[PDB]
Amino acid sequence: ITGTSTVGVGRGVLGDQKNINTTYSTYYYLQDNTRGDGIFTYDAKYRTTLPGSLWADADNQFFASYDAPAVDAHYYAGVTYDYYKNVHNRLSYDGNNAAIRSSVHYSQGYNNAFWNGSEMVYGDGDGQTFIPLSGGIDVVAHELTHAVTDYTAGLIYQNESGAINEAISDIFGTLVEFYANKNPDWEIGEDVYTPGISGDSLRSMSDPAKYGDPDHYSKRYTGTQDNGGVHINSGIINKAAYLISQGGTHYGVSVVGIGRDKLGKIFYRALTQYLTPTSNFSQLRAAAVQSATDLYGSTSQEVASVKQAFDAVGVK
Ligand SMILES: CC(C)C[C@H](N[C@@H](CCc1ccccc1)C(=O)O)C(=O)N[C@@H](Cc1c[nH]c2ccccc12)C(=O)O
Ligand SMILES: [Ca+2]
Ligand SMILES: [Ca+2]
Ligand SMILES: [Ca+2]
Ligand SMILES: [Ca+2]
Ligand SMILES: [Zn+2]
Repeated sequence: ITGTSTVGVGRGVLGDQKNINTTYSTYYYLQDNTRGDGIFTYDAKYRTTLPGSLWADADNQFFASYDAPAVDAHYYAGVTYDYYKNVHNRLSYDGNNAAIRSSVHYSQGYNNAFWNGSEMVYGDGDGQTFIPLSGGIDVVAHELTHAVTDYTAGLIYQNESGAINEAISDIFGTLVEFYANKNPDWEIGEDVYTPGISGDSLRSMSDPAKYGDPDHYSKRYTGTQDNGGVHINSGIINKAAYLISQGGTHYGVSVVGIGRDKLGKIFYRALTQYLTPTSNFSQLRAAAVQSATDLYGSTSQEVASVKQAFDAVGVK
């Protein structure tokens, strides 16, 4: 759309009030012109046909309960752009300020969200397993980081390379959650998952085993489901990345933490310089040690904490 950039106010999935960047041209659109080539949010109207319609509002006020998932997807996609730009110097997911598209209200009671190769897509949840999935900032950034991986390492979505694909989306989803300072933790999907039960979440980085996922390489899943367990085996990498950041003794191996800024920037470098579409866990260990070397020196503590974390998880 061509029009005048302006600012609206809305309420998100969790009832919080926020200002969002809109574009005025007879209606007010969910089009944000201030970031790259724009951030566009679309109404999928409970269908499965994408993208849907670009979101149009009469008065630039987004307080209807139908509005909520659109306010959050549009807002959080903004924060995520800002994290990659400000922290890593990356302009959009392609590095060239590509436009960022999301659709909300996809299907009926659809308990998932995904990146389809061109766009992000958010279910509303059935009301009991989930509530509308864009209400989670770690969920939004997990999704946007899949676009980042696609343009860079290209990690094939199956077996080990797939699980590394998933861990990368969890890791940067959490770093965006700490970036925004929005009640941040080392869990995934907590703000949106099971509104009935308090204190849980989809996956844990700090203790994957809490939900039954492997936290050590010998406990790797080897069958066939979940594309060879891409959402399962990512537990092993998630635990490594948690240890590098925070520190700890895990299966009797001790790791000093080097914190979350260095974590992200060892991972971002591994991702953009060293990883390839078929990389396995033990190539991720080489890439991460090589990154930390580049950045901090061969006999840094940073290099040493990377080696310990991967030993602690049985990866090499
Ligand atoms: C970040 C998370 C909130 C949503 C996230 N969405 C997935 C994309 C999943 C997808 C793939 C193909 C076709 C449709 C959907 C991803 O980005 O890897 C996920 O981890 N999905 C898992 C876990 C999950 C989502 N919905 C579920 C329903 C029940 C139990 C677990 C789940 C899954 O697809 O397995
Ligand atoms: Ca309105
Ligand atoms: Ca949180
Ligand atoms: Ca979280
Ligand atoms: Ca819950
Ligand atoms: Zn994913």
